[PDB]
Amino acid sequence: DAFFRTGSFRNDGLKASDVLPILKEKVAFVSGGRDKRGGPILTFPARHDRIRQEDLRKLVTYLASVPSEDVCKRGFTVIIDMRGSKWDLIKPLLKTLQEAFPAEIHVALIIKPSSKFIFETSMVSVEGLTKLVDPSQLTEEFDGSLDYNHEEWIELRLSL
Repeated sequence: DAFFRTGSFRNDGLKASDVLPILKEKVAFVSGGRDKRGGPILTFPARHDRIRQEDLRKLVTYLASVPSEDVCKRGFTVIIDMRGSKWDLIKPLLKTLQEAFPAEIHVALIIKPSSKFIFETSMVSVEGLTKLVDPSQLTEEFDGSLDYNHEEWIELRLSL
């Protein structure tokens, strides 16, 4: 406590440059898409290289700060694509969000290939997503029409 910083990254003023390697890996992204309530969408697309827990905590802390304060106030819709994956590879993402995500999670929607978290979780089909999110607000992976270029987004964030 005299040399090393420990605990939450909430007040560390993380920038895209602080999380650049994991941003490039596209473990998670904030497309700009909004759910039907007006809340922001945080996406974890289909992943096998093990990631460092601290890198994931920094990533979700940074991504929580991406939407405007008013949009964030409605809480996030988290979309996790589990198609071609397993529960043992999804549960650690939910645990890290519960421990490190500095904003409210309204609901975590898991695309089916249970509910012991502080936020609501729902096992849904890629079509069941459209009940809570308009397809114009969903990216390509979920048969949506929202244009989102992750590499371009990173370059614009680095210019902030």
